[PDB]
Amino acid sequence: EGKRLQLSLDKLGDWEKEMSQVEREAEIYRIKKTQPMYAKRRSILKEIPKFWYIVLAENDDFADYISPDDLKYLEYIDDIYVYYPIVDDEAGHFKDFNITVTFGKNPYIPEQEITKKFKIVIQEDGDERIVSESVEVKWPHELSKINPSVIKEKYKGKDKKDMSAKDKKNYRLGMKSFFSWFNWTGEKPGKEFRNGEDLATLLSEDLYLNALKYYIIALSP
Amino acid sequence: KDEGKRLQLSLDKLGDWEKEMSQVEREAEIYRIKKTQPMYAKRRSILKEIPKFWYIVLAENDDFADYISPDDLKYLEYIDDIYVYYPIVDDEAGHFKDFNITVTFGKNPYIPEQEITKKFKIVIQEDGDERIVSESVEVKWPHELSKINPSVIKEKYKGDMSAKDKKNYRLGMKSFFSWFNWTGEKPGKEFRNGEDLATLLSEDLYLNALKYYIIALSP
Ligand SMILES: [Cl-]
Ligand SMILES: [Cl-]
Ligand code: NA
Ligand code: NA
Ligand code: NA
Repeated sequence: EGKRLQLSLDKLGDWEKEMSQVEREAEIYRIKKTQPMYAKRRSILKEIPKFWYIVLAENDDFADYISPDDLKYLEYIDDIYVYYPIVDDEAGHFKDFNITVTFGKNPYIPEQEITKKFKIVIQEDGDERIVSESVEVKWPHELSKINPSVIKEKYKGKDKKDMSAKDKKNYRLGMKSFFSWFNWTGEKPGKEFRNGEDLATLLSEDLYLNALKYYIIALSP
Repeated sequence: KDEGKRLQLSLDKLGDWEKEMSQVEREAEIYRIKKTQPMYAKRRSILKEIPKFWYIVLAENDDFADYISPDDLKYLEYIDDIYVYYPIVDDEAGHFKDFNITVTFGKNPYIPEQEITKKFKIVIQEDGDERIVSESVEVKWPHELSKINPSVIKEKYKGDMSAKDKKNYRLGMKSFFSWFNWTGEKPGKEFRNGEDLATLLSEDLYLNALKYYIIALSP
């Protein structure tokens, strides 16, 4: 009669759950097979001088997210790498990803290696959301005047609006800088780096994957 | 020239890496297809239980109705099963993207019961690219449309058509049932955008059929 529709729908629900597990396993297999190839690519790209600076400076999508003054320091990036921790952990979300930016030896920004981790959280309304943890970054020396962290420690607990005009201008400039993106979490809206999740996806899925193409375009007529 | 030769060497390494990476991605996708096809077989067995599931999915979808003549929809009421099979699983036939679509017609007075399986293959274009082609498959048309069947009219004038027969040829080439005669190597003279309809039936409507069904049965 009509209970057959209900039984078929229950079978479909169980099938959809099993299908989700199967697709997850297949995607994790692909990530595990593809991560070592990108490790090899990282090793090769470290040979090419100023590769990532050229890729980033040519890109307009990237230039929207950063201030023009920041670009000068991005010249001293030796490596951008994306690692999917599902290869090792195999216990969380398979789309979680970590972006590592390494700055080499230069007089303008101290040499360092910054690894920022991003996780996927399912919002109550169905969709996927990117969140992150703040990672400490050694800012360029010339930009220490606009570091929001220094100004925020100077105005500890004092009113959000009772800052000096100079300090407010520098705080806004520093929140517009690329280097405050490392303090982006996604759970303090209006108070963090603007559109941090979009920049994360840009660095992990378009520039990183197609970096060779953007480089070749940047060195062609 | 200190860095020119090393840049060229790095680019050669990157090219070798790109070739190996393409091979790896092909292997991973073949694994995904092999692991996912049996699940879609189980889903086909379950969906054959649900009455007029595919009619609801096809009729509610606006993307699908654009590719066909509206009158064809009347007959799509009597579709009980649509299936997609990727032959890379068993034989490594050709390109791993080859796929076969099977449409089954249930019990109805208007079009004879049948099962039509149309096979699509991928051809590597001379400039590196891929192209979709297929082989013509004979189909038992609904009775009412035999007057406009392009094969019937083409055989009548096997020698410049009459106005009625030319108009019916135009009407039938726009019909859904001439899509089974699509090959992809006769441009301007075949069914329009057959590859797009094939991809829509194989990768959007078929994969997400449950979602479109529930949407079709909601306010
Ligand atoms: Cl990936
Ligand atoms: Cl990925
Ligand atoms: Na139409
Ligand atoms: Na899907
Ligand atoms: Na509706």
